[PDB]
Amino acid sequence: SQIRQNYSTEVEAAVNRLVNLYLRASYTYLSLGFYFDRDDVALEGVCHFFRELAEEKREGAERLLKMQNQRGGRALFQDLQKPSQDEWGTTLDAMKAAIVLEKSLNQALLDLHALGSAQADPHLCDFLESHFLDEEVKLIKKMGDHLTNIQRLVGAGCGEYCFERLTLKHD
Amino acid sequence: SQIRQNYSTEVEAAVNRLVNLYLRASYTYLSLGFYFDRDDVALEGVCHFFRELAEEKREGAERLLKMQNQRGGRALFQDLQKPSQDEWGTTLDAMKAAIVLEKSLNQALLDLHALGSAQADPHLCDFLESHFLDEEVKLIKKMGDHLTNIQRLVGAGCGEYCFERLTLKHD
Amino acid sequence: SQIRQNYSTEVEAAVNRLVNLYLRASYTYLSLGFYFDRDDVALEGVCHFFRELAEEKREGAERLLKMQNQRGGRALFQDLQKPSQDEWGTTLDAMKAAIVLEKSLNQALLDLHALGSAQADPHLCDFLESHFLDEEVKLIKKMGDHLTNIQRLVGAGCGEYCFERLTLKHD
Amino acid sequence: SQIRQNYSTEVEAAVNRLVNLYLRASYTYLSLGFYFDRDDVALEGVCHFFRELAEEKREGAERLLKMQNQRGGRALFQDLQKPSQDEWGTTLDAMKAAIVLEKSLNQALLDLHALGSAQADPHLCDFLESHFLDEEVKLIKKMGDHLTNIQRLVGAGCGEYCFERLTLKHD
Amino acid sequence: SQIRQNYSTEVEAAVNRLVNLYLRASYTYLSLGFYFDRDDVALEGVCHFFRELAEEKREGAERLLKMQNQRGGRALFQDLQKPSQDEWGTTLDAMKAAIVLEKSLNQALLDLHALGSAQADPHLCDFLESHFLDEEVKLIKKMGDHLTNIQRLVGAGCGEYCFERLTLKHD
Ligand SMILES: [Cl-]
Ligand SMILES: [Cl-]
Ligand SMILES: [Cl-]
Ligand SMILES: [Cl-]
Ligand SMILES: [Cl-]
Repeated sequence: SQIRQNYSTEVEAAVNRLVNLYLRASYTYLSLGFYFDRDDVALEGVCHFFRELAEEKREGAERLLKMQNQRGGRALFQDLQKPSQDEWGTTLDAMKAAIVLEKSLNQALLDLHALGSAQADPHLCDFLESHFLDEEVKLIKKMGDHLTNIQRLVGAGCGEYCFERLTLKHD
Repeated sequence: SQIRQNYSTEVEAAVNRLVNLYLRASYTYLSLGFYFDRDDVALEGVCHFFRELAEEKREGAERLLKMQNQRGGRALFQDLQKPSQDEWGTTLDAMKAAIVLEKSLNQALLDLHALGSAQADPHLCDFLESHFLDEEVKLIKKMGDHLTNIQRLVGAGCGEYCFERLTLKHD
Repeated sequence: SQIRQNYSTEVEAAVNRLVNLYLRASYTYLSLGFYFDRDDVALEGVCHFFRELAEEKREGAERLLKMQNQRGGRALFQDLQKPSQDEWGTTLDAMKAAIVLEKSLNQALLDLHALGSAQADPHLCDFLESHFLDEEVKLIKKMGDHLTNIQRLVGAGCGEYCFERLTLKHD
Repeated sequence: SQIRQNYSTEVEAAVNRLVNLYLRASYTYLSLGFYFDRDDVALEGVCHFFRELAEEKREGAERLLKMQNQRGGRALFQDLQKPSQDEWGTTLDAMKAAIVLEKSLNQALLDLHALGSAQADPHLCDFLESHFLDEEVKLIKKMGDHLTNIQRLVGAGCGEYCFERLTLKHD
Repeated sequence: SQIRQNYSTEVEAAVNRLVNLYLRASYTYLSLGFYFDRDDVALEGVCHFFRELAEEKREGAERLLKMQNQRGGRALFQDLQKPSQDEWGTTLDAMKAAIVLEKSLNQALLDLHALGSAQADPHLCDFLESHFLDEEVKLIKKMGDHLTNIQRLVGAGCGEYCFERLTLKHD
């Protein structure tokens, strides 16, 4: 206001839309987590994996909102749509839906970076580089690793997984 | 006697019957535990799960007996029937019998709560709320989680369980 | 006022009356305690037992007054009548008067609980369940235990008491 | 089964009967303990003495059941009869009933030892020698010491007890 | 010699034969252990299980030899036959051979106990009771537990084992 400098209306609006997308993603992971806590599903480590991602996505939204105020833009909140499913199937189904969700967030980050670069907004571009882009690359790599392991188990694959788990040193 | 106040004969008798039910349940879990210690059954974690429940059910009976004396009622003991089976089958069979047993205890708790509420006995009602009702809900949820996991193993289910156990973080 | 919600005028008034009853009980225990400190009575453990109950009853009144303000009611104080006796007799006499007093408090608590339940005031009902009803049951049980022991001493009773005290392990 | 060696059917059955006797004794001590917790009885050290014996007798039953499985026999549970009394009288009455109960357990242990010796089962005989026979001799000696002291108090006896308790060094 | 008392020539000779049997058993477990260390067998936990039993059997022989000298008998050593097999098959085969071996040791212990009892040699009988008979019962029970678990794995059995291992608390 008194502080705003080199901060376009286009970036301000796109940051508000990205907050909605991150809060939507948090809501989707809340739903995924409670589905795996059902007594007829009962996969605690899958519950915990998704409930932690709910926290991460809400914290990403909060960092964007902090940045919006640091730049002198104004936070505007919209309705948050419910998640796409009420029940999430198997661990494989859920992990495939999570990779699709993370791809969509990553594309929105890349699109906002491109808008910042077009607007000659290096603070915005560095903010996304430093706090979001590598977090998404690392998370998508982990989900792809998980998908391969789940697929080799729900199809000699059982054997190779167990050897790697129970004989070889790993984190 | 000198102390009894707002404590109906109906509640006193129903507490003595519930002590018998809890001691019966303890006896049933003692039997379940030693069956899984047989050399031809030999599932130590299943033995330990049921022997711990024997302890919990006897401690529930002792808390009811303490409360009976705190209210000025008189403990009356009856014969304790032996458990329904001498041999308990598979872990799945045993877990299904345990859920049936816990449902029966929970219904007896709910029936005693309803009698206390009809008798306008808020101490009795709070005693059951505070020390029994949530213990039963949590235990039945755990047994239902176990049942789902055993069923997915003794039927891609083997795979999904092992992934959750050996890759994902859990308690 | 700005905060009051689901808090009936009937409960508000009954809480003010119960504060008077608890402060009256505190006054009665103050008197009991100083009577047992007289040089011609001189039972220090009896003095200390009643002076501690004076503190407990004043703290009960203060918790009710805190709750009255938490709900948006208004504390109203009335005159406090002096205790029923100036001299309290023997330890047996005093313990019998204390059980009568505690019965009267317990009945007033049960009556207020019944009014809260009729008014559909679950906060009030839980407040009494959580902070008062079991405190009274435990205290009345202790006083009844003491009465039995005093009676077996001021009447083979002397023998059985001393054996339990001096040979057997107790708190 | 796969493990059973030198373990007669006669010993197996007699061990199951002795488990019933020990669980019956535990039940009797549970009843004794809660009777001395009544507000009209109110002898805490007597309550604690019997509640500890309930624990000891159930632990004896559990050690027999463990041994039954170590030898390849099969645990078989029967109905547990209620204790012989609902009310237990004075401390003297209760201690006399406890000595009768312990004599009956000791005789059953001695009878099982004799059967093991006749069957040339030295593991069984040593098991009873090492874990049961001296526990019973020591407990019966303690109960006899208590009986003499209670008798000298509920009959110069009061004097001699108090001197021993209050002047002379003892555990 | 100067010390020998109540120690029959029959017991002395039978102790020397039992030393040979224990050293033979140690040799058999040495062979079992190195077979499971072969690169074409490669079951480290099975190797370690049998190499520890080699140590236990040699220590049993040494305790018998110490006792022979404590009683004034004279240790006499004989040739030690090689183990019955050069290759030991699967873990199941090996565990079945180990139970047969332990049964044979247990029978030799029971036969020596019977000879000591016939010779009225209570030191010998207690020595075997205290240091050997329960060690054998516990080891045979463990081997029977292992056999049942191996059989349920090399035949829903895979499932029940994994649940007990990976969900339930065990030592
Ligand atoms: Cl929607
Ligand atoms: Cl029955
Ligand atoms: Cl007055
Ligand atoms: Cl009976
Ligand atoms: Cl040979």
